Amino acid sequence: FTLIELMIVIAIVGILAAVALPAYQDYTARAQVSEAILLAEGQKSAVTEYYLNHGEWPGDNSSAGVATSADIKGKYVQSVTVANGVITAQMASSNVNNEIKSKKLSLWAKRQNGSVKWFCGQPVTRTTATATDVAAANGKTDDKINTKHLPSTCRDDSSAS
Ligand SMILES: *[C@@H]1O[C@H](C)[C@@H](NC(C)=O)[C@H](O)[C@H]1NC(C)=O
Ligand SMILES: *OP(=O)(O)OC[C@H](O)CO
Repeated sequence: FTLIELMIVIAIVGILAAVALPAYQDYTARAQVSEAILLAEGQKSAVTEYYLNHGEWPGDNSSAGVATSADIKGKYVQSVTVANGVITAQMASSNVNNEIKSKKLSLWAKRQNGSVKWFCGQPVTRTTATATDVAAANGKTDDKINTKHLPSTCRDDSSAS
């Protein structure tokens, strides 16, 4: 070899050092959102029990049997709220992935004739406790967890049934 080869390998070392990284933030965000998925799944039993014994979805955390929304918190989850049978888990505002800062995801259920289908994904809103349909939460600001920061199994739409 010669000096040109050594300069070329130095340039290649620089290329490798300054190589672009994949969107590992998305995967870390998925891992952190898994915590809120588990926390929202925790309240599924209470919400389902109230719906079965009363015929209408739990309007608030109070009659769902679950604690206050601020109390249902984890390392990366700041709140898990139940609104008309829809379990919405909100991320933390700091010490979390920047992609999922202060973002929410919903875990709602639809009662079929033979089962109670459970759907997980972007935030949804049920108007009344007796309503059998859900709709997207609101535009407002970016409170929706991006679908790339959610598991592929947790990307259900508001129209899913
Ligand atoms: C529990 O959620 C119910 C949906 C609600 N009923 C109505 C008609 O709003 C009820 O008031 C709640 N109970 C408590 C103790 O908050
Ligand atoms: O009522 P909830 O437990 O959803 O908490 C309200 C507060 O503004 C942050 O969640």
